[PDB]
Amino acid sequence: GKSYPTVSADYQKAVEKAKKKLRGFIAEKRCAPLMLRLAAHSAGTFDKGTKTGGPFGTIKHPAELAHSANNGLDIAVRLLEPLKAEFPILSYADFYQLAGVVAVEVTGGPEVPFHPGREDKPEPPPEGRLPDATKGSDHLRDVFGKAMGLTDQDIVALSGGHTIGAAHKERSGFEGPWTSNPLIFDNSYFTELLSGEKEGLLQLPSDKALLSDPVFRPLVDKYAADEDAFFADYAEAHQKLSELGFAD
Amino acid sequence: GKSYPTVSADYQKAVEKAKKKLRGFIAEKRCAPLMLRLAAHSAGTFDKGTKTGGPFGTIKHPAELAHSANNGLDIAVRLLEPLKAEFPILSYADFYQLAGVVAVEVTGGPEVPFHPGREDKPEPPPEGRLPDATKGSDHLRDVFGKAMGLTDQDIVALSGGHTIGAAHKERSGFEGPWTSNPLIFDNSYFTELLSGEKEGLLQLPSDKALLSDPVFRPLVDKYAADEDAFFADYAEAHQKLSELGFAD
Ligand code: HEM
Ligand code: HEM
Ligand code: NA
Ligand code: NA
Ligand code: NA
Ligand code: NA
Repeated sequence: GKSYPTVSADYQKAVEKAKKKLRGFIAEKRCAPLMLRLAAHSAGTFDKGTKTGGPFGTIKHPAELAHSANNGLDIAVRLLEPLKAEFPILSYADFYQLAGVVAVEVTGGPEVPFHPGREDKPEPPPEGRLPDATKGSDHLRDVFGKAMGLTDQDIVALSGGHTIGAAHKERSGFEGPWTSNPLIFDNSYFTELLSGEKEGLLQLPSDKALLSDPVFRPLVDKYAADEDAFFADYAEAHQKLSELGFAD
Repeated sequence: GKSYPTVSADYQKAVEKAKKKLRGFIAEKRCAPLMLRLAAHSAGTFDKGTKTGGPFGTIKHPAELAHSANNGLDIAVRLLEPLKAEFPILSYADFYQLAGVVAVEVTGGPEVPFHPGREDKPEPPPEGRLPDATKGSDHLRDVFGKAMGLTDQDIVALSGGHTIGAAHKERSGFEGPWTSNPLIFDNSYFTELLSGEKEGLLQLPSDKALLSDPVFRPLVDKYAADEDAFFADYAEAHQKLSELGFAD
């Protein structure tokens, strides 16, 4: 359903150069998971019914960063400012989504297709649209389905983003990594979900909800058994997420 | 002059998966410069006149690792063994060259084209073919030109590989990084060469030789002024290096 806008040759040149610089920066700084979280929280405010929110640069606003669910994302925005300044032609919206795509790539994940042209919008969406870690499948469908317009498959695949990174007791309150290799993008999130609670690894109530839902569970099983299938569905879902409200 | 061999679909699938896994591993382990050094020392033993040496997996042999110029590369080989074992179909030769290509990519450098099909050869080349850091332009031409068959342009561009990493007093004896950002691949090696010896940054006699040679100096100037030109020439040179003796 996408009709991507035209951007100038200079814009495309900046996208390509920024992608390279983001690889080096994100790898060196060890901030891939934080950048993926930034991209997801930027995009995840989209409401399809009103066509409000989504990946339009508003997460840079102190007002949006102050949202409870966005604790710690001010670090991500600050980390990217010097590099963003080297690419003044790029929108913040494109830059943050490119950082999310790069975060997945540098940690060994699939290559998520990227299309430039998001415009920075003036007003942050209302607070409270982002997923709630303490709730289950009904709420996941409310957020990803009813608001964002993504599928049940997308929900499970995107939950696999937790294969990189960790929670922090000072941010959400939850604490620790989902996987034994929090800078490696693979299907281990699903493997860990299936094996039960191993010592030192995190499972949110929202992660656990995937195991007991009739639609989500077969997907968990599939991804645990078949990393290639996970990578394919993940790339599809991440692309859709990164493009909510954009190019239709 | 290259006619690349055919490899099976399964081989190509392993190349693509290994490339991803190498990105994640190399980024996490912070070993990009060591892996680039490994790939360069593997390839740099090629002698065009005899068609001996080159990137054919022999650097994995304890006998080749024992070469003075290869101090510390046993670490690189060890680091890669677990991942290599996940891709039994791949030659070590291809795996090490792919690691070098990935090292450049993850640090923000150009995308160096990669072609599979190098076969692992039984016998390491004689010791003493690798570049000597204490010598100058004549010796650089002996090694890169007379032996490897690379151009003067290739010599200067490849010297820019020192934009990542550092020397170690326990390995070569030289000590410290060439650049202020040793995990970032950019044209800073050349910028530093031109500005003089800044505190805490390394310049080998072989680096300094580039500044006073009539052919090498204009290239240093070009790369210092134009990072895009450096990236283009670097990608060309690295590809050629990685393919010495291979596919003609
Ligand atoms: C499915 C609903 C989701 C819930 C309930 C959820 C919740 C959370 C929570 C509570 C944290 C911990 C924040 C902290 O304390 O630092 C977190 C972190 C993270 N989230 Fe999710 N999230 C969801 C979806 C996503 C999606 C769609 C992505 C991207 C594909 C994503 C990527 C990440 C990453 C990479 C981290 C680690 C951040 C770091 O290491 O600093 N999450 N998420
Ligand atoms: C031009 C002739 C060259 C000379 C004289 C030379 C010499 C050296 C020396 C003495 C070291 C330090 C080893 C140590 O003590 O750890 C080193 C490291 C390194 N070399 Fe070169 N080299 C040359 C060419 C190359 C090429 C062609 C490449 C790849 C394009 C390369 C990539 C590297 C890298 C990335 C390191 C850092 C390794 C680390 O951080 O552990 N070098 N080189
Ligand atoms: Na955004
Ligand atoms: Na992981
Ligand atoms: Na090799
Ligand atoms: Na550097």
